[PDB]
Amino acid sequence: EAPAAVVTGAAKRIGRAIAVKLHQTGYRVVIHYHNSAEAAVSLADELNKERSNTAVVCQADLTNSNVLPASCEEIINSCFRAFGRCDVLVNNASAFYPTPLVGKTVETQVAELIGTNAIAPFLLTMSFAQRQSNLSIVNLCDAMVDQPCMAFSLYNMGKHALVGLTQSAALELAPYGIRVNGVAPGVSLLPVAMGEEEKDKWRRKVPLGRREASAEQIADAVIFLVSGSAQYITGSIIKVDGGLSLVHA
Amino acid sequence: EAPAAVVTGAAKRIGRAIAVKLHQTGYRVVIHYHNSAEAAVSLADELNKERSNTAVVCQADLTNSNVLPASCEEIINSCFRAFGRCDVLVNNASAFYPTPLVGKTVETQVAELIGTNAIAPFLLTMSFAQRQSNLSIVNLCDAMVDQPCMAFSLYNMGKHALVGLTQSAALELAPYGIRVNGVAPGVSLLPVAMGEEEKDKWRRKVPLGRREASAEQIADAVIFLVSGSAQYITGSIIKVDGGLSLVHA
Amino acid sequence: EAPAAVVTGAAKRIGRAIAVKLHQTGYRVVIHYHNSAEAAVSLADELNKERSNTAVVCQADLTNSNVLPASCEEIINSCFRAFGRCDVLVNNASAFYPTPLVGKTVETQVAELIGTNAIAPFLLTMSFAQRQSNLSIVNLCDAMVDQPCMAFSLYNMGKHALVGLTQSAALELAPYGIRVNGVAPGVSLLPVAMGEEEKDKWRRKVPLGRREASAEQIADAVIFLVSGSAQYITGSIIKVDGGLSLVHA
Amino acid sequence: EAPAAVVTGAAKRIGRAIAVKLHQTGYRVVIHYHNSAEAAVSLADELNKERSNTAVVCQADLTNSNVLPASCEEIINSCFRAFGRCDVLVNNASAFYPTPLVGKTVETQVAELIGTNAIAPFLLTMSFAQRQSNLSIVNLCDAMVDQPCMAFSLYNMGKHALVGLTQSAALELAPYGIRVNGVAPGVSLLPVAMGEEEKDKWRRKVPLGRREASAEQIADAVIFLVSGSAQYITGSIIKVDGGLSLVHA
Ligand SMILES: NC(=O)c1ccc[n+]([C@@H]2O[C@H](COP(=O)([O-])OP(=O)(O)OC[C@H]3O[C@@H](n4cnc5c(N)ncnc54)[C@H](OP(=O)(O)O)[C@@H]3O)[C@@H](O)[C@H]2O)c1
Ligand SMILES: NC(=O)c1ccc[n+]([C@@H]2O[C@H](COP(=O)([O-])OP(=O)(O)OC[C@H]3O[C@@H](n4cnc5c(N)ncnc54)[C@H](OP(=O)(O)O)[C@@H]3O)[C@@H](O)[C@H]2O)c1
Ligand SMILES: NC(=O)c1ccc[n+]([C@@H]2O[C@H](COP(=O)([O-])OP(=O)(O)OC[C@H]3O[C@@H](n4cnc5c(N)ncnc54)[C@H](OP(=O)(O)O)[C@@H]3O)[C@@H](O)[C@H]2O)c1
Ligand SMILES: NC(=O)c1ccc[n+]([C@@H]2O[C@H](COP(=O)([O-])OP(=O)(O)OC[C@H]3O[C@@H](n4cnc5c(N)ncnc54)[C@H](OP(=O)(O)O)[C@@H]3O)[C@@H](O)[C@H]2O)c1
Ligand SMILES: Nc1nnc(CCCl)s1
Ligand SMILES: Nc1nnc(CCCl)s1
Ligand SMILES: Nc1nnc(CCCl)s1
Ligand SMILES: Nc1nnc(CCCl)s1
Repeated sequence: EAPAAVVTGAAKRIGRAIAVKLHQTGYRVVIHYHNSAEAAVSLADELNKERSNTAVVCQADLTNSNVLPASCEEIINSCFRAFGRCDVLVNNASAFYPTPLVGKTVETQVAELIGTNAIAPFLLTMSFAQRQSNLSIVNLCDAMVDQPCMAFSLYNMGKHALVGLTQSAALELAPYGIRVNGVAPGVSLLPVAMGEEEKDKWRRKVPLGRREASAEQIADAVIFLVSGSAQYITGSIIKVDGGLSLVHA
Repeated sequence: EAPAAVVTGAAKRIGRAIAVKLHQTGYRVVIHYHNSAEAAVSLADELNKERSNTAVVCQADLTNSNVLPASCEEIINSCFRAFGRCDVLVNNASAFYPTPLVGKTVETQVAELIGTNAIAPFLLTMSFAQRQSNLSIVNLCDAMVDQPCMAFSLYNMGKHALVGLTQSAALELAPYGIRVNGVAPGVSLLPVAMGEEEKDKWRRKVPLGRREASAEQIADAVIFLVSGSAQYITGSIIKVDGGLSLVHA
Repeated sequence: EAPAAVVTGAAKRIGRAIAVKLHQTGYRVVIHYHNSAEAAVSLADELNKERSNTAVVCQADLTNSNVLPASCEEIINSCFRAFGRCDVLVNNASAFYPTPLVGKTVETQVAELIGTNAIAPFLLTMSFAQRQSNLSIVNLCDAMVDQPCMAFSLYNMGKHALVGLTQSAALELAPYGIRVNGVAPGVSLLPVAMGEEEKDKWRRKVPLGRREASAEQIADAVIFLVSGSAQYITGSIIKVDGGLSLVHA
Repeated sequence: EAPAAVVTGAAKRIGRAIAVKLHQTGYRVVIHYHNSAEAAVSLADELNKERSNTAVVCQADLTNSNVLPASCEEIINSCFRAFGRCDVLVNNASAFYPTPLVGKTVETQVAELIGTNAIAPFLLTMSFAQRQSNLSIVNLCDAMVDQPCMAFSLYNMGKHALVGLTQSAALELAPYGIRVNGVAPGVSLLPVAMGEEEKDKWRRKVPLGRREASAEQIADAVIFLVSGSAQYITGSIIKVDGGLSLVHA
């Protein structure tokens, strides 16, 4: 039987590339999304056209709240409902915007940034583990966590907490044979809100080819970590950043 | 005129020792507490007997919620009300208990552990900075973040997020002359919940002296970081762990 | 034309598995060895029997000395003389023994431990780069560098320097399209000098399976890093330790 | 009886400031130097004028060689000869120049850069310990070791090795009461070679005050680490970099 994977924030960009590559490797996929309903349905159609009954969509807000554990349980439930199993969880969904220390209320900013980047991954990990071959979780981290964007405290706190989760969950789930790893992009697909001048600035900074990573290049690292070639790898975060994090100010 | 400090969770143990040492150095202190009212008021009394009106108490739950931002603002406000200035913030208050992946609901565990260890520090940092010499913030971290206690994922996530805040805030608040640093104990005052047998096991692990750090030894590192001897130090986290984090399994 | 790889200390154990796996991927290989002449020649025979003219041996002492630069030039030259190209360098050879701070002279201990683990990798990297498609270097690091073996100062210094070389060379060689990465085992094939009781002690410490990594599992990570699936990865060190480094004392 | 300290490369700049601050705290000092003979004697004169028989000089080349252990043993021996004791060792002496991967020979470059920055500190640490109250060693590291200067591979390897030594020595010497710590400047006193425009470029990168650390600010952190206020601190490296290491490319 074909293994099954949940990918959060999978309708567009990097999550989409991850879902595609997992599907091409022979996984059945749950394409989680929040607002991008059209993109999610389009992707599921494309994958199902390739192999019948191998993709479903699942809408959920991953903002922190008292109902978040239920939403995360439901996401894992949807994989079992559709495919009778859940072998891989990819924590990809992420809010990313400035929250200066000196629009949305601060409580909404905390809920969105810490919810999406850390708490939801934690609750999904809980639900994945409790519902339990080659089982693993892959968390999308950030190569630049120690050299963060100016005025992105909450996002950075989220991504640091995700490192903590990766390590804590790797340790605790090891006896269950569940591996937990991370992939840490530097610059890949640049944020849509970023200006073209700033995009070019970031590109110029990357030692390896003066260009951002393709979404597929990020996906390749995810593929490795879920594969039989990573059977002894747990609690590892693989930087995929073309040397960006090595460059001084 | 004497500088003023806010110390969270200052009624007992490490927070108490920090408040005492800051006060002995010449600081006016806000003693924040949650449940330990008797201890907080008693500490304030002891310090005020030493120097008139140099200590006030401020109660607040630092659990994450929609009122946390108001609560943190009021803690900083209490410093300005009492002393007309706030020069130092020490983020010391912390929930610490296991949250296995496989009586409190999980959403409450999230709120308490991420709130006290990360979100409250962020909001206090916001309020501290907004309301503005030698200004600085000291965050009580954990030397063992990368070798975490089994089944303490939320605690570890919170402490990882605090490292991120320490670094993000150091970067962002440097132009304002506010330094942001951390002190990371290994084993200091062992939890009251811990049995004496387990306490002794941990003591035996410490390379430097086969004993835990006194609260006063942790306080010494805080005192250094707030002092004029650390005026170029920001974004640094000083382990005070007697070599504990250096010891392999 | 098939790509060519140099593997240092390739006659036995992990180096041997790496050479075998690279050969199975379609590389021609230079088997470097120091003392294990019979094993090196036996390996070359085996690989050449598999595919004619795809394996050669090169003997060299990688101890630090005024002749080492020439020895490292010789090893790289060997690949060019046999195969007309050199696409991959794997720095695997390593001296590993205690050097207590409080029989080999200390200067010999420095020469051997810093030589094999750091200086030779540096000199080999230099010769590799100067002589220059998917070019990369993989350095065999240590997942336990920050929780080192008691009384192994020089070994640990060597492996720390190797991390530095990995990052420094990744930065400097990126514009040449040469990637530089690391693979960091925790416990793999236990040292032959280790007693059986201690071997089982280490095995029991590994969260993921309570066993050491096979040399093949280490080799799998090397294969990934040299592959087209890692084209954007440079300056990254992949732990392959089954969560060992995550375990507190 | 006043305690005694050895400071390597103490004739000028940061080493001078450390020797001066130690002397002002009440230490008798050995001022080691290599080429700066006049500056070393002039410093010892100033300190002896302040307090009689409290400063001596000691010439030694710290380049790696087969005689380096003897030189390092002699440096420690000179502290015992002059003062009858040796309480503190500060490893400050350092070669710093580019060694591009693509008229000093490479073997000289290895010997100077790895010798001064790593091997000499190891041998001095060995001799210090063997010859043995508040005993400690302070190693001068580099806050930018993970974001290294382009084409400075050997310097960077040396400073990484010094981190390894700091940790390994802290672990091993903790049972003897000898603490081993590090101070990691970002930009302090800029190389005398540098022009004013290039100096200002580096100054402008520092978040905290747009300026380099004074030698005194670095020395302050060394003073803290040797003091009674750091009695539980071992294996810690304190960045003194004004946030420099936190700034992305
Ligand atoms: N792109 C880079 O250069 C880069 C660099 C470093 C790290 N990363 C990490 O790599 C991962 C993927 O990067 P990316 O740029 O592709 O991510 P992205 O486009 O910024 O976000 C991916 C998805 O996150 C989902 N999301 C946002 N808020 C949500 C919420 N409240 N609830 C549920 N889902 C929510 C959105 O889904 P919908 O569109 O359906 O609403 C969004 O499409 C992220 O974890 C990111 O932090 C990326
Ligand atoms: N002790 C160690 O060995 C060790 C090791 C590593 C790190 N640390 C860190 O060092 C700091 C001090 O350690 P410690 O052992 O002294 O801390 P602690 O006793 O565990 O907690 C300090 C105070 O935190 C306050 N607190 C807890 N939950 C709260 C909440 N929901 N809202 C508001 N306040 C709350 C409590 O105040 P009330 O009593 O008034 O309710 C408590 O007295 C902490 O940040 C800890 O994580 C300590
Ligand atoms: N095995 C583990 O559990 C483990 C753990 C962490 C890191 N690592 C790293 O992974 C790599 C492979 O480990 P391993 O256990 O297979 O290594 P190993 O058996 O200790 O050594 C590999 C080869 O190094 C060569 N070598 C030693 N001294 C040399 C010298 N002076 N000049 C030239 N070559 C010399 C020897 O070649 P000859 O036999 O031909 O003399 C030896 O066979 C090493 O870099 C090691 O540090 C291994
Ligand atoms: N300055 C900064 O911005 C900065 C930044 C990062 C790290 N650091 C570290 O902080 C420490 C002090 O910095 P600094 O700039 O003051 O150092 P420095 O001036 O570059 O060098 C200090 C002393 O090292 C000695 N030295 C050099 N080669 C030697 C050799 N072969 N044998 C013996 N001694 C030798 C020299 O002694 P003589 O003059 O007597 O020949 C020199 O005075 C160093 O360890 C440095 O790596 C400094
Ligand atoms: N989530 C993201 N982190 N960093 C990004 C690119 C801006 Cl430089 S997207
Ligand atoms: N908050 C705390 N972290 N670690 C502690 C000592 C238990 Cl080993 S208390
Ligand atoms: N080279 C080696 N480093 N660590 C090893 C495992 C012994 Cl516990 S071998
Ligand atoms: N030894 C030194 N390392 N870094 C320095 C400042 C040059 Cl920007 S001196």
